[PDB]
Amino acid sequence: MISGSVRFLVNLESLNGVESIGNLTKHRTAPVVLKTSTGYLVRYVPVISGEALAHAYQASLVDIAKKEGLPVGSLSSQYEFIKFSTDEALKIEGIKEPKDYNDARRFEVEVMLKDVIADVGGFMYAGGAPVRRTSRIKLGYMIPALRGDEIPAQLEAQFHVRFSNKPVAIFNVEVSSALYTFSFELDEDLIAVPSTFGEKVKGEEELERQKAKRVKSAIKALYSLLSGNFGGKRSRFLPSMKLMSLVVTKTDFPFMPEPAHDDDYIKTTIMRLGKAKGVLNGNLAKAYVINNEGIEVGEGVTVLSTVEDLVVKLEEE
Amino acid sequence: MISGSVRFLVNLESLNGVESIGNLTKHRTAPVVLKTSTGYLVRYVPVISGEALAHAYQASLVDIAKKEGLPVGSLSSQYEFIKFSTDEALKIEGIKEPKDYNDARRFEVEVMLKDVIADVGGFMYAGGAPVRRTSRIKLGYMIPALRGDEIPAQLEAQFHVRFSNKPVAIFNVEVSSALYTFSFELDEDLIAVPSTFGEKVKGEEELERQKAKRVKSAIKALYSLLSGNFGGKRSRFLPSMKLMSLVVTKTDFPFMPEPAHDDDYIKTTIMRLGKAKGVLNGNLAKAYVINNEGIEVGEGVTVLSTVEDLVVKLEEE
Amino acid sequence: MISGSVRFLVNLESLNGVESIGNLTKHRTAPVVLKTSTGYLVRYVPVISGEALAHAYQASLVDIAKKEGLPVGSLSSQYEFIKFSTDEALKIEGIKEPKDYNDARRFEVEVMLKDVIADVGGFMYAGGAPVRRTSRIKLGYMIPALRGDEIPAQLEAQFHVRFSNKPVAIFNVEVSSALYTFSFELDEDLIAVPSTFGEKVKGEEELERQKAKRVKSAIKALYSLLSGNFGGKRSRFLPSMKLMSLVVTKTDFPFMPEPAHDDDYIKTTIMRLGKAKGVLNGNLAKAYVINNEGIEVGEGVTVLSTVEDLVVKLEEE
DNA sequence: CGGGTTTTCCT
Repeated sequence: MISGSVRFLVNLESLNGVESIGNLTKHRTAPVVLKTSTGYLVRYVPVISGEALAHAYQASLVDIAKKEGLPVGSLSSQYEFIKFSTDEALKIEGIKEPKDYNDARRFEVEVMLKDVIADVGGFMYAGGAPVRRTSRIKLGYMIPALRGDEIPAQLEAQFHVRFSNKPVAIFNVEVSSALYTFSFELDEDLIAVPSTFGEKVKGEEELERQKAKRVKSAIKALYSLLSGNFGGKRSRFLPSMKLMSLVVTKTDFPFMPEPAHDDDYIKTTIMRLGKAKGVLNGNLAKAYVINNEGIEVGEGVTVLSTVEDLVVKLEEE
Repeated sequence: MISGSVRFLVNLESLNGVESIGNLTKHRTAPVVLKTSTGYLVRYVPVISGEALAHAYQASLVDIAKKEGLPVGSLSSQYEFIKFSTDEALKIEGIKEPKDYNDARRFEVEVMLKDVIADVGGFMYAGGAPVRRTSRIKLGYMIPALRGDEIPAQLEAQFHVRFSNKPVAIFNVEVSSALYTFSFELDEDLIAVPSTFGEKVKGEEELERQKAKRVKSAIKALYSLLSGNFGGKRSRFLPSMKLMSLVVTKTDFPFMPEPAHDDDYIKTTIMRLGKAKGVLNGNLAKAYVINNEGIEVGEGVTVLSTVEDLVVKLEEE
Repeated sequence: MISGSVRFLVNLESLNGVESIGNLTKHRTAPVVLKTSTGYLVRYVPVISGEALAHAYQASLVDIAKKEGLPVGSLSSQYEFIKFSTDEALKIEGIKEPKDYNDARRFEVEVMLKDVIADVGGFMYAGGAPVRRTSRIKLGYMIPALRGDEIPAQLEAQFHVRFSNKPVAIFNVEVSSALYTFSFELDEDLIAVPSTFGEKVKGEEELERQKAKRVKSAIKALYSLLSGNFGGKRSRFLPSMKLMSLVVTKTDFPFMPEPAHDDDYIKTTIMRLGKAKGVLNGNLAKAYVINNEGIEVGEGVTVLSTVEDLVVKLEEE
C-alpha cells in the first residue's frame, strides 16, 4: 500500500460548483466541528469534493494508458466514465451480459481485459447477476486545516458584466481562499487481480503479463493529483497553487497517516509507523517526506525536493 | 475483562447508510434525550450502528488468524459472517447437525475447532436442539457527546452529477460532522472455553493448546477498531479522524467505565475502580489513559502516547 | 503547450472596477491567505480579474486576424464577444441551429469556419442539443506577490471636482499600487481541430489548410498581454508598467510553472521541467527566461532581452 | 439548456 497526506495553499479559487440562485454561482460549503479553548463549535466552510479529484486522476490514467499501449475502452476513450453500468454501454462496447452467478468471473475478466479504468477504478453492473468491483484508489473531501481557533479560509462574491452595444448582462461568482488538506490511499497489490470468487478462466495469463505495466501506469497517474491538475472553471479562474507539506508511506500492512490538521503530524505518523510495523508483524515500511515550511520532522527520514523524485522512487521500488 | 471508553472527532463523513428516498442517500439518525438548564429535551442526531464495527473487528480477526496459522472456516474465509446458522452452511463446511441435547457439546466443540470467528464472536443454531454461544466482544451505537446545551454535530446534503456527452445523472448524498463517543468490552478469560454444559469430549486438549494464541489474536484485532478502519463509502468519502481521549481498564471483576459524555469522566472512573476493587474483593485492577485534549486526569495513572503502546501492554500482561 | 509566469510592477493604477457606493468608485478587492513567521493570516488586497485580460487578448486577436485575412464573425467584428450563445446571434450571423446530437459536428464546423475567435476562445450553445468547446487559452486573477510578511501593495482614495460657473460636481476615485504576478497557459496543438466526437464532415480540409495561419496568429496575439495593453480607465489614469521577470516553457506534455510568489522560482521550475520530461516520457522541453532584477537563474538557460524576441522565437519553433 | 437513481436481497 501507498498512503499519503498532502497540504496545499490556494488563493482566489473556484474549482467546485453547486446549484445557482439568481445570477449568483455558489461555491460548495460544508459544516465542520472544531475545538477551541472554549469548547467545541460548528462552522460552515468552503470545501472541494473528492469526485472531481477522481475524475482528474482517471483522465490522466486514460492518457498514460493510451500513450503506453494498454487497452482502453471505447466509451472511456472519450472522457465519460459511465464504465459498464447500463446495458447501453455493454451494447456499445460489445460484451455479453452475465448469465448466472457461475458466469460472473468470465464477465469480470472480459471487462477487465478491455479497459484499464474498469480494472483500477472499480465498477458496478446491475441486473439479474449484478457484478461489483471496489476501487483501488481512495480519496476524500478537501478541507482547510482545522488548526488553532481561527479557520484560515475566506469566501466572497464578485461582480462581472458582459459588454453589449445595445443594452436591453450581470452575474456574480463566488471566490474562495484557503489552506487545503487531503489524504489518499492506493493498494497496488490488488491491481490486475480478479475479485469475484470462482474457478480459473482462460485469459488470466494476459492479465499476469500486463500486471507490471498496469501497476507502473497506476503509480504514474498520481503525478496529476500531486501536481494540481484538477477542478473546473480553469479557463478564466486559474488558481495559484503551492505545495507545503507531504508525507508518503509504503507498507505491507494496513496503515493510515495522521491528517494534516496539526502542525506536528509528520513526527507522530513516523513513530506510529515504526510501532505498527513492530506490532503487526510486517516486513516493509518506508517513509518519504517533503517539507517547505520548516516544521519539525524527526530523525532517520529521507527528505526529497520535488514530486517527480517521489514518483520515480515509488516506481523503482 | 477489558473495558474501554473512546472519544473520536470526525469531519465530512458518511460511514453508515439506510434506505434511500428518490435520488437521496440518507445517513442513520436516532433520537436522544438530553438535559439542559431548562429541563429535558428530545433531539434527532446522526449515529453509527454497532454492527458495522462488529463486522470490521471480525474481518481483521480473520486476516490475523489466517496470517498466524489458526484455523478459519470455509464460508468465513470469504468475508461473509453467516457462521453456522442455516443448514446450507453446515452442508458446505461438512458438519453433522446435533442429534439430541446430550450431543450439543460435541457439536459446539466441532464448530469451535474449525473457525476462530465462531469461537470469539459467538453463534446460534436453531433446530431440534438449539445451540447458543454469546459473543465475547460487546459493542454499542456510536453517539456524539451530549455535553452542555448544544450538541456538537451537524448533517447536510450535497449535490453531485455524472457527466455525459449525450444527455437523455444527478444524485444527492448526506454528509455529517460530529464528535463521536463509544465504549466496548472484551472478556478474554472465556476465550477457547466451551459454554454448553455436559461431559468432557475428546478434542478439548487442542483447544487448551491453542488458547494462548487465540487470546493473543483477539487482543490484537482491537487495533483496527481503535485505529479507524470501519464504515463504508471510503473510496470517495474517506473521513478525517483524530483520537482525543481513551480510557482502558483491565480487571478480574465486572466493571463498566463512565460514558464519554462529560468532560470529567477519567477521574470519576478511576475513583470508582478503586472503590469497586475494594468492595468486590478483587485481586487485579489496572487503568491506562491516553489524553490529547488536556482535560483533568488525576494522580498515579499510567499515561501512554499512541494506541500501539496500549496494544503491546495489553498483550504482555 | 506554452505555459508562462510573469511579474509586473504597477504604480497609481485603477484598471478594474466594481459597484460604486455614493460618489466613490471602488477597486476590486479579494481575500488572500498568507504565511508569516507567526503562522497564517487572512488579508484583503486589491486584485484585477482575468476576464478583462481575456477581452484584451481576444480584441488583439480580432485585429490581427482581420489584418491577415482570416475569417471573422459579423458580431465579433465589433468588439462584442457574445459569440454564438443566444438565438439572436445565430439569426444575425445566419447559421441554422443543430437538429440532433448527430448534427452537432456539422454545426461546430460551420461556426468554426466563420470566426477564429469561437475556435480559439471556445463557445457554448444551449438548447435541445447543447454544444461545447472549452477555451484554448487559460488565464487567472492578477494578484500581488505573497512574499515575506508584508504585502507589497497599497490602496487609497483620491478627491476630484468638476468646475462650474454656476454651482447648484465632486467625486472620489480609488487608486492602487502593487507588484503584480500572473500565469497563463495556451495549448496550440488543439487549435483548428474539432472537439465534438463524430464522423468526418465536409469542410475540415479548409480547417487543415488554415491551421498554420490560425496557430501563428494565436501565438502572435500574446504580445498584447505580455506588453501591458489591458484594463480600463486608461484615458486619464494611464498606469506605469515595467516588466521584471518572465518564464516561458514549451513542452509536449502537461506542465505548470511555479507561481511568481517566491524570489527563487526560475531554478525550481527548470529542475522540475527536466525531471518531468524524464519521468513522463516526453520528447520536447524548452525554456526561456527574461530577467531584469538580478535574481538567481541557473545554468544552461537561454536568456533574452525583450518580449518581441520571445514572440519571434515561439513563432519560429 | 440539457439531464434527476439505478439490483439484490424483506427474518
